[PDB]
Amino acid sequence: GEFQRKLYKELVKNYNPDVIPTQRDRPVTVYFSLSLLQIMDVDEKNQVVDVVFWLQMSWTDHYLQWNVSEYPGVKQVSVPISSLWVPDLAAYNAISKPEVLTPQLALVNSSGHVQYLPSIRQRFSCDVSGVDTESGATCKLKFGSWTHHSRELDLQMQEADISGYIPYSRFELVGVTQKRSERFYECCKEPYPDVTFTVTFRKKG
Amino acid sequence: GEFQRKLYKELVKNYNPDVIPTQRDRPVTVYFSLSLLQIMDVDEKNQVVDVVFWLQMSWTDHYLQWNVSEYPGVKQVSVPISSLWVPDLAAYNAISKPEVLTPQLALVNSSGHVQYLPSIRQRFSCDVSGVDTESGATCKLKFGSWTHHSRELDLQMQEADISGYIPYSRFELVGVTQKRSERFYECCKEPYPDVTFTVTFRKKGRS
Amino acid sequence: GEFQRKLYKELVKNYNPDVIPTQRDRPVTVYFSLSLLQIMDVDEKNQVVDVVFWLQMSWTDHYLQWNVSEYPGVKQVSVPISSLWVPDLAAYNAISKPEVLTPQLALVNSSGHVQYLPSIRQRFSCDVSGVDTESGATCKLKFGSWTHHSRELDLQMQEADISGYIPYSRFELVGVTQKRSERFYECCKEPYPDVTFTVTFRKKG
Amino acid sequence: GEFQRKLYKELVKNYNPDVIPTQRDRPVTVYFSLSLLQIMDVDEKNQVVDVVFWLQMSWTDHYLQWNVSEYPGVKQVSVPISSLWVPDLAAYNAISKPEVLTPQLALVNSSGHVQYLPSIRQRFSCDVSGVDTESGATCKLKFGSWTHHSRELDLQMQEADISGYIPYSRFELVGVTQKRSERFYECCKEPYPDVTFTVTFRKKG
Amino acid sequence: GEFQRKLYKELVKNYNPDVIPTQRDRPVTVYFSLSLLQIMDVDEKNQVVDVVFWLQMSWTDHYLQWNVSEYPGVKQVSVPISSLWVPDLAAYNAISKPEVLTPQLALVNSSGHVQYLPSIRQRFSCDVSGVDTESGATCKLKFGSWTHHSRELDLQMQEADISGYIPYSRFELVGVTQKRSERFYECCKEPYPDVTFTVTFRKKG
Ligand SMILES: CN1[C@@H](CC(=O)c2ccccc2)CCC[C@H]1C[C@H](O)c1ccccc1
Ligand SMILES: CN1[C@@H](CC(=O)c2ccccc2)CCC[C@H]1C[C@H](O)c1ccccc1
Ligand SMILES: CN1[C@@H](CC(=O)c2ccccc2)CCC[C@H]1C[C@H](O)c1ccccc1
Ligand SMILES: CN1[C@@H](CC(=O)c2ccccc2)CCC[C@H]1C[C@H](O)c1ccccc1
Ligand SMILES: CN1[C@@H](CC(=O)c2ccccc2)CCC[C@H]1C[C@H](O)c1ccccc1
Ligand SMILES: O=C1C[C@@H](CCc2ccccc2)CN1
Ligand SMILES: O=C1C[C@@H](CCc2ccccc2)CN1
Ligand SMILES: O=C1C[C@@H](CCc2ccccc2)CN1
Ligand SMILES: O=C1C[C@@H](CCc2ccccc2)CN1
Ligand SMILES: O=C1C[C@@H](CCc2ccccc2)CN1
Repeated sequence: GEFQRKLYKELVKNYNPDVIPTQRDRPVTVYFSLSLLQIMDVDEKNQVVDVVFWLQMSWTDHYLQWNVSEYPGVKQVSVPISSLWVPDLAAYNAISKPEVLTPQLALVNSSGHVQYLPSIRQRFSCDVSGVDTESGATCKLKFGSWTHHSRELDLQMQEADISGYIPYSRFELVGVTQKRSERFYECCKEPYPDVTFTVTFRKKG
Repeated sequence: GEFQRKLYKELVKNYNPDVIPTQRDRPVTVYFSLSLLQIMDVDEKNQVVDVVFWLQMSWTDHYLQWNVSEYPGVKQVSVPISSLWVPDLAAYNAISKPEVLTPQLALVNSSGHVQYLPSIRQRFSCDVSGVDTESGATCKLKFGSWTHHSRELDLQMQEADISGYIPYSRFELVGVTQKRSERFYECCKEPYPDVTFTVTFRKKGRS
Repeated sequence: GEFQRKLYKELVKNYNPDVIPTQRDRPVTVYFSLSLLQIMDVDEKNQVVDVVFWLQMSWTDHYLQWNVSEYPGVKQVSVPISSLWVPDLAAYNAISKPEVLTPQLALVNSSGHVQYLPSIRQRFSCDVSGVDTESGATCKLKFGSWTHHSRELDLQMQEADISGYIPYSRFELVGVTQKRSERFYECCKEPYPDVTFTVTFRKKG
Repeated sequence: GEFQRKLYKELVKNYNPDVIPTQRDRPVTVYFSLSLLQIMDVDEKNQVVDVVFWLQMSWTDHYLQWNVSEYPGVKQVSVPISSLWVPDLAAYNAISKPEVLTPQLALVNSSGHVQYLPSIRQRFSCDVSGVDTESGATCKLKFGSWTHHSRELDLQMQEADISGYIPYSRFELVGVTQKRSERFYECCKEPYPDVTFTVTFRKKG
Repeated sequence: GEFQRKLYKELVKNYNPDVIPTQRDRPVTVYFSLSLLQIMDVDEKNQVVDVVFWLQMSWTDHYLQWNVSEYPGVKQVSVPISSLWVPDLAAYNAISKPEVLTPQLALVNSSGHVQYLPSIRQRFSCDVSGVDTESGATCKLKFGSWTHHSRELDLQMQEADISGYIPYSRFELVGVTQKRSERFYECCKEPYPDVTFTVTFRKKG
């Protein structure tokens, strides 16, 4: 409506989507979780797993807040992600670019909270040779910021989700785990956090 | 015409295609139907169906109206979708990005009714293991707004179409049903609607 | 060309490539030719034919005309098509997006006659089951405006043209017929013309 | 550096990369050569050859000159090709879009001489049926302007050799020729020049 | 943050990403190294190797420097590579475009030192006919500037890395060397440096 129209004019004014929305040297906290939907394929030769998954990501951008009293009815807006700052999360062991399956929009509410929930297909490097054993194969999907350390971008995970995994796949899901690590590199004194999702699966029968 | 050109210059003036055209607390009603054109392939190993279908979407955008008496002769205009708000409808169970096959333009008439009618190829997760049986395989093509709840974007469904299904495919179309649902999610305050097209089909040569 | 450079500055000024250049209730006539160059492949399982063809499309855009006396020497110019209104021609039974193989330019002369001549590869739905028989397979390649009716866009066809068919294909091009129809739809008062190119072909072996 | 920065501000001023930089009725002479690097594959069923080649293209853009003593040290610059007018050269018998393998930058020196030297992968229509015979298969890769005739764009060849042909492929070169022609087409009163690279090759062994 | 935002406004104002940041008598030194992460596939028929690798590239762009006291808290910023000058490094023997697997961002600090660390998947021409043998197959991945000679772009290599190579690939990484070379072409007075990465590998047994 007219109030959203006006809201967009205001927020866009000096907004720079290339600048991480830190304030007073405090990190932007980014919440992150992966829901595995489908294992599409495994390449036992080239050691690759092909997966479809749902990412849940959220963080606050203080430059995107407003008073609902100034914009009655407007509690949250749908925004193209290209028009706002987004975490530069990399899939560490991807061997293909992500194919984003869903509209590239984020949800923003009046306290500046952003929710971005893409469904994604992507291939990853993985030792899939256990895929026929009862042990099964174990694949790690590792994500983290490519250019921001812990003190700029504080990546945290939220509860994992398996309810969405399709039941009719030829791969059975035996276990999925999530953990947050902080790793140090010779380059820098600050750590870089990453969230790793560990999937254990096997062929049915 | 010269009047159509004047009309673009006005309909552009304060229009933001990123903003859903709700008015006065009222949701935008979006009518939606799918017509199955062809089942291109089934992947029995990976559980995927590859379909070409024609979507009919229409809604009213009250910011896109004009008096015909001011712009005489202009009953309607064809507008690239990137110049107007369009519903962020997503295929919930798709495993590939949609490939839009037709010009990305929408028809808009003087009372702001918009019609966007793309043809699309896309692949969906589906249990196709029964494709070789008499009862066939059943696939749910489930669509809904990715970000807009019911009270902003009121998704309604209109009468389907089977008449466009190509007769020479190796897949016999045994039926297509469509239903609108609406649920609450634990995440959010407002309910969300979706329209699901259920397609049952089998290989003509299954025996 | 200095005069050419001035002509571009001037022509752009009030030009809107989204506006069909009808004038005085008259439809824009669009001449449409298709020259089949090569049948790349047939998929007998999925019922698809993969073709390379040359489209010739011309029409007059009255907003693109100029006085040659004002721009001496400038009789025709070569212009990116993205800067011009172009007919929204759809391939009705295509199952892939068109791959345009040639520079995306159109010729425009001083009376505003545009010629756009892309070479295109594209896959179409087709019953190719008879391809190995003596009768061969028949594929219809159907095109028409997606959003403009007859009184706005008058699609006219030109000579059938088989001369570009490569002679070393494994497919023998029996013949190519063509027809224009004005189809009515329940939705609308006005008909929408389409041109259909019917291609009959068979394996040389 | 600083002089180069100042040069850009001047050069960009009225520059239109959509406008062929002719002058005084005279064409823009464009030199062209092709050096074949590798035949990647042949498709005997669909009659296609997949090649990687090196184009050497050069021409004079008279709007891109400057006095070197006005910009001391600046004798040539690397410019993205999207900023420049470039010849609208097409591969007449390509069946795929060209895949440019190298940075899209052209060298431009102070008298307006432009060199653009892309390495390209591309598939062409070709009768490759004789590939396993002694005489081999002969493919013609034909290039020319898509929209400019002889009197606007004077395409000339320069000599090339086969030095860059990779020696460890499964194909050997039996013959290579490269020639410029000037033909009339049914459409136009003006001749259009082309350059054709004719390669004859066969499977080793 | 507010100071990062003011920093972007300031830099953008005069920055030109098309100008190489040389100064009179000083080339831009560019540091370069390749870490092989995985050999995805070898094509023994067409002579291609498909590899995933991490490039580390750095250089100083004096135009990107700022005074830290004018921008307290801001020691470094993440910048989209498309906003800055980047070395035009080409893969000499690549037969496909690079597929960049990581966010296209570089780290820039207050001295104007730019670090760009992309993960890349790319296919190269290589004689892999020895891959099943004892001595294995040897591939040269050759990189260097496509258009800048030594006195403009001083390409230099740094310490290599094998640590990242995946231990579960079917290919056993035997040896890896890197060398910086300087080559003259008949065309040009000035030499063009390249860094070449030599990989020896074999199928596991
Ligand atoms: C990019 N790198 C850190 C920075 C850094 O290393 C670095 C910084 C500056 C100079 C040299 C190296 C930032 C956080 C991500 C990390 C990624 C890891 O390297 C990596 C690279 C390639 C494959 C897997 C993992
Ligand atoms: C996106 N989601 C609702 C929003 C929401 O969940 C949500 C919102 C905010 C926070 C956390 C979750 C809105 C309506 C669509 C629905 C989609 C479905 O989840 C879904 C997820 C993954 C694959 C298929 C379908
Ligand atoms: C799009 N349609 C006409 C418009 C219209 O139908 C229509 C208009 C408004 C409302 C509902 C339907 C315009 C001319 C093209 C025609 C196309 C055909 O439907 C069609 C759709 C999908 C595959 C093949 C053919
Ligand atoms: C494009 N065409 C000429 C232009 C022209 O014909 C033309 C001009 C104006 C109107 C109608 C046709 C210019 C020079 C190249 C020539 C190309 C060849 O036809 C051709 C067509 C299809 C595939 C391969 C080659
Ligand atoms: C582009 N070329 C040099 C310049 C130059 O040759 C050249 C310059 C001017 C005119 C003619 C040729 C610059 C440094 C890179 C070198 C590339 C090599 O040729 C080459 C070409 C094709 C595949 C692999 C390698
Ligand atoms: O804004 C975004 C997009 C989202 C994509 C996740 C991803 C990126 C690259 C490779 C794999 C997955 C992360 N943040
Ligand atoms: O925003 C849009 C895109 C257009 C296409 C419909 C679609 C989207 C996603 C998956 C399948 C189909 C409708 N509205
Ligand atoms: O401006 C244009 C492009 C031309 C393309 C024809 C086409 C469209 C869609 C599918 C296949 C071919 C039509 N008008
Ligand atoms: O500016 C340019 C691009 C270069 C590409 C040549 C080409 C085009 C189309 C198919 C094959 C090769 C020519 N001039
Ligand atoms: O311009 C660039 C791109 C970036 C990546 C290097 C590269 C280019 C082409 C093929 C492989 C790798 C460095 N500089």
